[PDB]
Amino acid sequence: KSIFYNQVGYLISGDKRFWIQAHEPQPFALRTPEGQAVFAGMTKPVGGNWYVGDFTALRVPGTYTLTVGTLEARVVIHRRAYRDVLEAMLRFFDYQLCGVVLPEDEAGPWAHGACHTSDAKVFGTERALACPGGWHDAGDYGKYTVPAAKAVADLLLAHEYFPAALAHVRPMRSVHRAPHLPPALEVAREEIAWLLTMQDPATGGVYHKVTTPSFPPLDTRPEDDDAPLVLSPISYAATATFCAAMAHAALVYRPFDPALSSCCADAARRAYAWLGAHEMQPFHNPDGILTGEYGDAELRDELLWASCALLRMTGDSAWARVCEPLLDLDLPWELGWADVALYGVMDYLRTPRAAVSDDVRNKVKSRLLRELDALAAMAESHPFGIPMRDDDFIWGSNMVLLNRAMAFLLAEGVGVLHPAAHTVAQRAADYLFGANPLGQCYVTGFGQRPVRHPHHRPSVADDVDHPVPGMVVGGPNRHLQDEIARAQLAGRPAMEAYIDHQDSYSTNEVAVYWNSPAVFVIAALLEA
Ligand SMILES: [Ca+2]
Ligand SMILES: [Ca+2]
Ligand SMILES: [Zn+2]
Repeated sequence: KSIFYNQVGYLISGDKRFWIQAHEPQPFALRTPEGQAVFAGMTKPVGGNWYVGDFTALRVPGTYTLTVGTLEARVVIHRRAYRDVLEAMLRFFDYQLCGVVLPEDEAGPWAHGACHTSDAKVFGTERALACPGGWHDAGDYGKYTVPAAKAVADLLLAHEYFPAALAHVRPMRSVHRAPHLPPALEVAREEIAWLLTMQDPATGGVYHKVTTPSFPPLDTRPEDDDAPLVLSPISYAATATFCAAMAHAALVYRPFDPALSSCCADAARRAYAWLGAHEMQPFHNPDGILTGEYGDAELRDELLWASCALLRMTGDSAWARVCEPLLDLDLPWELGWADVALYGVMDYLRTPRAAVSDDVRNKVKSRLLRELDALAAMAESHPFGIPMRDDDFIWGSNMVLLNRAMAFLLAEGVGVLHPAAHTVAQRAADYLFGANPLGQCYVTGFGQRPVRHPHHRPSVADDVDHPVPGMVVGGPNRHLQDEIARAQLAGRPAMEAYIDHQDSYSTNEVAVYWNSPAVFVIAALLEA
C-alpha cells in the first residue's frame, strides 16, 4: 500500500494528480504540516486497480501532507517546481564530459581529471587523430556520432522553444569558454566541438564512433580507462546524422558564435556531398570492436533529416525537391536515435513556407496531427495518462515516453495544436518522477525513491555512495534483456519490468539522448 505521485512536485498553475490502488472511491485531504485541511476531494476510477485524486485547484505554494484512507504523502507545490531537477538534468551532460578536468567546486563528489586524452587510430590504418571533448555516451565512455546527433538536436530545440525556462538554470559554467552562452547552447557546444573533429577532411565523411576496443570493467573510473582509442570506419548513418546536427547548429549559433556557426554550415555541406557520392550502407562493428554498435538498416530517414536541415539552414527552395519525396515515405516519424524522420519533419515545417510546396506541407501537418491523435488515444486508455501501451515498454522506455511528449510540444510551434499536448507533458513528468506502479522516481538524486544504483561507470567506480544526480534511467523493459532482469522480473507487467540494480543495463542504464528529451519536456512544463 502506497500513494503514487510526482515526487519532485507540482506547479502552482499545473494539473495535480495522485494515484492509488483501490476498488472504490474514497475521500482525500491535503494539509499544511500542522495538519489543517486545505483541500478536500474524492478519488475517481481510471481502471482497473487504479484510482485518481485531482487537486489542481489548490493554487497556494507550499509543502502539503496528502492523506487518503490510512496513507500519507509529502506533496510540494511551487511556481517553479521543476527548476532544480532541470538544472541537474542539464548538468548531467557536463558530468559526462570527456577529456576535460571537472573541478570539485563544479562537480562536487563526482569531480575527476581529464580522461581519454590520447589520439585515436583510424580503424585498420596506421593514422591517428585527436577527437577530444564531447560526452561519454551512456554508462560507458564511448563517444558515438549517431546518438550524439539526437542529444544536440534536442538541446538546440529546447533552447529555441523554451529559452526563458532554461535561463533559470546553471550548467558547470566555469568548465566552459567565455563569454558564456545561454545554458542549453553552452552545454551543447562542447559536443558540437568534439564532433567536428569526427569528420574526415578530404572526404567529408564522419567516423561512426570513437571507443576503446571493448568495455572496461564497471569499476573503471573515467581516468583509469587507459585502453587505446580507435575510430570505427566512416558510416552513412553518422555522416547524415552529423550533417543535420551541424546545419541545425549553424542556424541556432549564428547570433552567439558566428565562427562556430559558419564552421558547422560548411561541415554540413561537406557531409551532404559525401552522402551524394556514397551508398546507404548500414554500419556494423568491425572485428575486434565490441562496443555499442548503434547499427541501423534504414537510412532514408537520415537522408530526410539531413536534407530538411539544409533546407531550413539555407532557405533555398531547391532543397524541397529532395525533401518532399522523402517526406512521402511510410517512414516512422520518430525522434531517434535510430529513426529520426520527425526531426526532418520539423525542419521542413519550420522552413519559410514560400520555399516549400504548400500542398505537401498540408499533407505533412495532417499526418502529424493524426499521429498526435493516435498518441492521445493511448494516453486516455492508460491509467497514468501517458501515451504508452504495454508493448512500448522496451529498452529505454523512458525515452519512448519523453520523445512522444516532445512530439506534442514540438507540433505547437508549427501550427499543430493538439488539446492533450500539455496534460501529456505533465503526465510524462509525473510518471518519470514516481507516478507509476513501482512508485519509482527514474531520475538519480530526486524524489523520495531515487535511483540509487545506475549502470554508470563513474557512479559505480567512485567511493561516493550516491550516484551522479540528474541522470534519467532507461526504465521498465518487458523484454528482460539482461541477466538481472531475467532472474528477477519474470512474469511482471511491462511497467514493473524495472530493477534499481547496477548490473541491470537494459532497465537501469543512463544515456545522453535520454536526458536530452527530458530537458526539453521539463523546460516545456516550466515555461507557461
Ligand atoms: Ca534510420
Ligand atoms: Ca557511488
Ligand atoms: Zn573520457
